Amino acid sequence: INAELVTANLEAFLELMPEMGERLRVHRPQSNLVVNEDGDLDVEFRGEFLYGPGGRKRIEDMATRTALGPDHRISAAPLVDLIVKRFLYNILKRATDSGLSFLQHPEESGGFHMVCLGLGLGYQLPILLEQDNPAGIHIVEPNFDFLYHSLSTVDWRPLLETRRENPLRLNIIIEEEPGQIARQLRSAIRCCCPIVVDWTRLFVAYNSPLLTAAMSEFMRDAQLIGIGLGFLHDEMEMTRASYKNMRDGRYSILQHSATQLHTPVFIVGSGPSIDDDIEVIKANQDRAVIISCGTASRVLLANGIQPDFQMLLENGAAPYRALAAVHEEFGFGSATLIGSNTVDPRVRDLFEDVVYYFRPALSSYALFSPGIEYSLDDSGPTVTNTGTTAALALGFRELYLFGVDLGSRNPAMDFDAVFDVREPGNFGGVVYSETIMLWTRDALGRIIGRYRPAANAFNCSDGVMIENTRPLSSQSLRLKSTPDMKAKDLAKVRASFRPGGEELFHDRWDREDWPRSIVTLLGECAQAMDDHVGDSNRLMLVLSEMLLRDYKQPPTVAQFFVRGTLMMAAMCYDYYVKRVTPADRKAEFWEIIRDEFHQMIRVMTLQVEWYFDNIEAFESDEELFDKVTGWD
Ligand SMILES: [Cl-]
Ligand SMILES: [Cl-]
Repeated sequence: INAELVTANLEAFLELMPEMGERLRVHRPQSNLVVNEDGDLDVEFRGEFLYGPGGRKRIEDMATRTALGPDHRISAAPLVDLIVKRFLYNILKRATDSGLSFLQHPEESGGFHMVCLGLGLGYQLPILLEQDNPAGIHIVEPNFDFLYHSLSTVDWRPLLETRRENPLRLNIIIEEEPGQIARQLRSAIRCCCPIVVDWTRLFVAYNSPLLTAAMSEFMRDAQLIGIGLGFLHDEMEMTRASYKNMRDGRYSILQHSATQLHTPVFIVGSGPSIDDDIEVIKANQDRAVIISCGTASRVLLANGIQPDFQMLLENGAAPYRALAAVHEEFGFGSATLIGSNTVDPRVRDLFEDVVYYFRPALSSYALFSPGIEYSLDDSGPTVTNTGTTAALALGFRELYLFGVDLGSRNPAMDFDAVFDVREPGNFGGVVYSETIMLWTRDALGRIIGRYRPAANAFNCSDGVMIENTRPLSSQSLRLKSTPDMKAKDLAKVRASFRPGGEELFHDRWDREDWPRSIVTLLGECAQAMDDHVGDSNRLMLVLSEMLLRDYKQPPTVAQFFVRGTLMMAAMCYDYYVKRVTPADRKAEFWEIIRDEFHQMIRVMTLQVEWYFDNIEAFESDEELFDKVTGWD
């Protein structure tokens, strides 16, 4: 049926979405494409019809009727760093001063992304496309037969043609599991253009509990997809920390070990259940490696327990000041510090010896990492993750967790926030835990899982149950190790630390003119705004291509420096331009956006040049932060 259209569509898939095309070419559907009484094409299977009589008209009327209502749209309000704050404040102030105001919801159809939960035979598509003209089109269709039969009914070539320059603009997701649908949708938005989800059209093609739930999930998920890009000033701090950490002096670099060490390791967090296990840790410290995670050092040292390693994840003066207070009160003895390359440079002074690992997904990683083998996965979100992943990377396999509680044992309102969720406890029952602690818990289980079955992890903490660990009362702990074995295994660890000289610093730093790259990138974004002011989707496509595109090659230092700030600015103006009234004065607001976007890029340009000129001279993170903050 419609053989010319079928052939023409099959050709387009084979050309522009080949794997899907190949699958369509050999597919033998179980369902039947039939002409119903209304003369519309329909899908029959065991006497059941997808559309049934008047089904086409119903679905088409829904697409027509839902062009403007907020119920069938993502509505993400815009609240961010100081630069975007200034930008946003200015565009709004200039607009309101000029007599413009902002509707709660847009009065226009539009939005960058369109999400179809279900395709069916695609009767809705022509209408939705004409209304919104989306740049990103994401179709979820659990039943491959429907896509196959849609070759008879949809004009697929103009859709597939959008993949020519950028294949991420059209995604067809053939999945039946809610979990997979959710992951793929998130990934489709995230990879195409995560930041402008505002006013995304949502449409369910046919009735399905699966499709309905996926839409609800996506609506909750949509706001979070474009989060997490680092802001200019934080990237300045990360790179300054790393610069200072590697410039001078003795330090070493962490390296993954191919072989296993048999000395057990005790990973110690700051959970209060530690007081039950202090004596056991003390009685065994001679034959186990003690990894102290952040503030855990206080309780170990006050009880005469010497950490072998002290872990630090966080950047910033506050984590440093906490560590310094512990050093001042007890001293750190012979402990080696294992920290992220972005920890406060003054942390070095507190320790005889310092080893760095390279924390990924930051400007400091791209600029200073000598390679993937010197970084850690799942080193976050907290320092307990850092110690666990560091231990596994170094070769330790028998692990004991202490003070890794990540919650407290179970001991008509006005202020009604929920502070805690009930979770199964390591020693059974229930413990109350917060969201940050569950992420920490999940990262621990996940890293430990990647080293099983060689990894054997015991949790002696009276807190939450952690996957891939076995509960163990510290009274039942019996080790097979000796002090000699421990000394042997520390010698192996120590021998694996690659020393860091100035050679490494210069190799990394001198290979590119950093401020020049950044200023060049900024110039290209300014120019993009001038060339595409007024054309939301094209402008966003152009900025995304310049700033994101993480898959093809890793992000450059320049991209890490500016993408978070510029994309958040884009998110802000994109939200307000769709809502500006009077509608016939929209171009005036576009001019405001263009001009302020330039002023923002100018301020960023000057900050970058000033920052690189003085990167060495800043006495601390707080000096740097105070000065960019006070930028007049
Ligand atoms: Cl081995
Ligand atoms: Cl309980």
